[PDB]
Amino acid sequence: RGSHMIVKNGEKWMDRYEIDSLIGKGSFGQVVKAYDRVEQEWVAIKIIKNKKAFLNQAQIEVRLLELMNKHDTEMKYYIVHLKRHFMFRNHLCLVFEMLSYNLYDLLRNTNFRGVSLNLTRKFAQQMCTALLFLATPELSIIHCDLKPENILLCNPKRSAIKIVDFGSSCQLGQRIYQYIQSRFYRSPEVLLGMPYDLAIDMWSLGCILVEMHTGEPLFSGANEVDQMNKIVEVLGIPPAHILDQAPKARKFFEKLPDGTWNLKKTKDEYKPPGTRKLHNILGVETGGPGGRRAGESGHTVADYLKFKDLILRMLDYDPKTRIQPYYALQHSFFKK
Ligand SMILES: Cc1nc2ccc(-c3cc(N)nc(N)c3)nc2n1CCOc1ccccn1
Repeated sequence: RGSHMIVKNGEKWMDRYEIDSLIGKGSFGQVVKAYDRVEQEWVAIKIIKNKKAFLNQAQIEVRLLELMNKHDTEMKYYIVHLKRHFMFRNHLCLVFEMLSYNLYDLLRNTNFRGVSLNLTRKFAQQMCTALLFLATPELSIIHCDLKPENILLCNPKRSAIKIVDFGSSCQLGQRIYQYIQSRFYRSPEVLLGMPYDLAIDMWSLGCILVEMHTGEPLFSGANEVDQMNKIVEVLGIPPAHILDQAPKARKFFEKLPDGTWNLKKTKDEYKPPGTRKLHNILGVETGGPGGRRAGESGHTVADYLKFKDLILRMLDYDPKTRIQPYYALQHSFFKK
């Protein structure tokens, strides 16, 4: 009764898994911490709900994780490792390496004042390497759900991170789900109902990295129209050649007689298009977010200008010219 598996702390599965406790949850089902008695090690077991839509999503996840594990490259280690999968009490069970807390928990630890530019840079470099791996031709995987909750520290003391949750993922050219990406991290092409490729993940990364340094979401929309309005506050009206091709352009925008585009007024205010400058959100010249980094080492105007320049390349409206992972890794923000 119910789609979830019932789990009692202390119980043992197939004389092997000491279900320690419950460490996670989602629309997919539950994640449990269990000791693998046979392998003398902690594992995270993702227990998929007994519902066809979530079972179908998890079989795509198993297939893409096994595709990735076939690759001889050190880059694959920014992706969470699937150890095994089996059916148990009519639930699909995915056994993962045990990781530490997600990047939202890390922000909550700072009272949402943000982590340092130095740590932000370390997360940025690993995430760009993970996106480079996903962009390998034979993979061409779109994650489609990048958010701080889906980026996990390997260890609570170190900077090493891994991407989890390929449940909403697809490969280049697929259209499977009605709505994709977590709203705050959703690319303009997805809001506009346009075709989407690996560039949507780069957009999400841009939003994530600003949130990690400032402590608060760059674009916190309560709905799709509010999301697009928040993006326009910072980046201005999207290019006419994009909006001219966009199925949902008229959800947000209106074409003038002279051929130019403006915001549709809401059925009711926002800052004028492009007036909420990322320069001021980052506090490039005013001591960083809320002035809290003033004088601190690793928070110079020069460091901030490189960060801002890389972020604005990740948040390019045009998915064709948006910076790609290979080029992102060559940016002066990452220079030793
Ligand atoms: C502590 C820990 N280790 C994990 C290893 C893997 C996974 C894991 C792996 C895959 N493919 N999808 C999910 N959804 C979680 N989740 C782990 N968690 C804690 C739980 O985090 C989260 C994060 C996001 C959503 C739910 N729960």
